[PDB]
Amino acid sequence: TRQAWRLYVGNIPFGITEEAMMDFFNAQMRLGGLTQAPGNPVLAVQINQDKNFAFLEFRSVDETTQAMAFDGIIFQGQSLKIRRPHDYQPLPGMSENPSVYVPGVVSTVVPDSAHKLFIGGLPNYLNDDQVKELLTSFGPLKAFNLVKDSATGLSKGYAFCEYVDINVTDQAIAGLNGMQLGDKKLLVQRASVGAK
Ligand code: NA
Ligand code: NA
Repeated sequence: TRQAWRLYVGNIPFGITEEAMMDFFNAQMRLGGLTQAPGNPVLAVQINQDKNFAFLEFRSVDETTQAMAFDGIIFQGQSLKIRRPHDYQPLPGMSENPSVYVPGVVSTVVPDSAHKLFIGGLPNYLNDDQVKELLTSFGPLKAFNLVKDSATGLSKGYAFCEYVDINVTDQAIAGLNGMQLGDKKLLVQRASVGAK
């Protein structure tokens, strides 16, 4: 099954070409020490421009798995969402999880948990990178996602995150909750408090 050689990439920059995406991933894999031989690990990229996602095709199962470590990497201001194809199943005795860490890359997977934060009231002109930088001021992030409209790509003005250090959570709340920005006022609280 070809699905062990392919990844979904969501939240791609508008107007990006398949070649630009391929060059980005091939370079990052090499610069990060993930590539396992001479030559390019990514063989092809198929972009769905209207739906805002791509699929990457890799030359090996192992390099496909390692590339999962790039989930959340910023590309032209956007956090790339890297995921397995929905019809992927690991073969027995194979780990589906990457074994290398990429410095500075913050996962987009923010599970509901004790210290998961909601940040509402963000100006909609801030991209994923700038909201991430706002939050990183308080301490390193374990995970982060800025919510966007799936049809237009515009920020919906709220995000979720998890700090590496659970104790930074209350520091970010103290520094950001109630902050006024024009007509908006930030609400920063554990996401469990106001989850619908
Ligand atoms: Na879309
Ligand atoms: Na988007």
